[PDB]
Amino acid sequence: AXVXWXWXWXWX
Amino acid sequence: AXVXWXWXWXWX
Amino acid sequence: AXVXWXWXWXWX
Amino acid sequence: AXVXWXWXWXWX
Repeated sequence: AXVXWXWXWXWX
Repeated sequence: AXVXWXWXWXWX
Repeated sequence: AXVXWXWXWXWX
Repeated sequence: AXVXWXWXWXWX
């Protein structure tokens, strides 16, 4: 469901 | 390739 | 974007 | 896991 586990890299 | 566009949410 | 390269198997 | 729900379209 995209490319990676979340969005970008890290939170914030 | 995962779940989201990167890893987590945002950089850092 | 899903689970597999298309929808089902082949072109039926 | 790919691009679509299976491999192709249907069951051909």
